[PDB]
Amino acid sequence: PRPLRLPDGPPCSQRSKFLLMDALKLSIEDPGIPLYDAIKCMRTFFGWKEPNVVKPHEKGINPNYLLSWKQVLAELQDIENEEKIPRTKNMKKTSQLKWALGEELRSLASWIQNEFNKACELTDSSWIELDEIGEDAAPIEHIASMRRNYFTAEVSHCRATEYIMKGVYINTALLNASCAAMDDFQLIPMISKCRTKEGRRKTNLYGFIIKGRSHLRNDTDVVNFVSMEFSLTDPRLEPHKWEKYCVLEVGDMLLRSAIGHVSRPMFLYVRTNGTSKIKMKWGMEMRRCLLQSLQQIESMIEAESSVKEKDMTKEFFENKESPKGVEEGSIGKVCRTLLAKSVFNSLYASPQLEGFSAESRKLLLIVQALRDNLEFDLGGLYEAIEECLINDPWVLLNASWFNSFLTH
Ligand SMILES: OCc1cccc(Cl)c1Cl
Repeated sequence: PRPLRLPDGPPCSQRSKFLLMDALKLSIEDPGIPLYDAIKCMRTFFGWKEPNVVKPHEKGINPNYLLSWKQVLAELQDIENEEKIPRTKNMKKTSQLKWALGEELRSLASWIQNEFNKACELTDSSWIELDEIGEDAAPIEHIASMRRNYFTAEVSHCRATEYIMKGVYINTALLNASCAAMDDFQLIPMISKCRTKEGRRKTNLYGFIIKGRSHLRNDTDVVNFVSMEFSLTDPRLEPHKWEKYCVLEVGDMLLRSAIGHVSRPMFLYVRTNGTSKIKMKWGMEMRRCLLQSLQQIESMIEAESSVKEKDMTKEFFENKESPKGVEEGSIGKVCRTLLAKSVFNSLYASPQLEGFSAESRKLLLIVQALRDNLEFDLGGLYEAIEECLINDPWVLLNASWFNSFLTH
């Protein structure tokens, strides 16, 4: 039993629907209309400057990406002058937008492991309410509630939880617009809401998307969109990550940092993309990632409870023939690690991931049984696994992880 052969080639590139570790938020402290919130977030920033391309899209029409962003600013400037901010803004159907809206092996790069690491971290803000998890009709039993409270306290601030609510919000807004403005190039703010450690509600703007025409007769029909996302990441440090994007420099931002106050350039990551009804419906269900990882944690708690003939919830979560430690260093880190895996499975869903998960599972049980009991042939299963290792960053990372497991 050898390691999986990972593919040779240029490094894999980002393919998520929105930025993850590289996102940047413009934020207001709240006292519910997306466009109004977006404009108020825009107003908090004074470092805008004339935009230019700093990392061109190698296959796209870069002037059109630039034109599209300048059109967003100009049309928000229009809204500023009208007396009442409208509920929604439909973009002029300009040549640049008509183009942008449509009217090979890759090797493992280090950035996806870094994304996963960032997804497991805690943030300074809470992204869910105390009763966010579950959809029970009846009141829950005392133990079930205890497990939920413990788990929630461990993941409410997790970056992966921000990715969930960000994903829920933008898929809801796009699925709604695809239906409520079928023929419009509607401008759609990318928003999230969170609560600071001190209890203050804040509203965040990540950027914008503009949807194309969306006559979605069935679940697989595709609506195209153009995404425009703030970032402080200079794309020239890892240009292979940004193969699908045109990247603009659009401002300069004053920051507090470990070296004192600094001025940093602000970037806008622009790409054309698409999604479908069925993917948007799954996007709206990403809170189930919280439920799934809770259930893995509970699994787990039961195993310990069955052996000790006593419920082990408190002992498990408070870390009080029994386990002497936690490999990740804390129970919190186990919860956030399981959540991040579930969230990345959703952010990077693919058929290659489905086959890899099902096929690598069979090889794992086989290798375990062999390791356990030693001091019909595997070639067919290895080809089944390795046929999924093409170019997808998340699948390749999981293959790399799988190979460490084979080694030890
Ligand atoms: O307030 C939104 C907006 C529209 C047009 C130009 C600029 Cl610089 C801004 Cl902040």
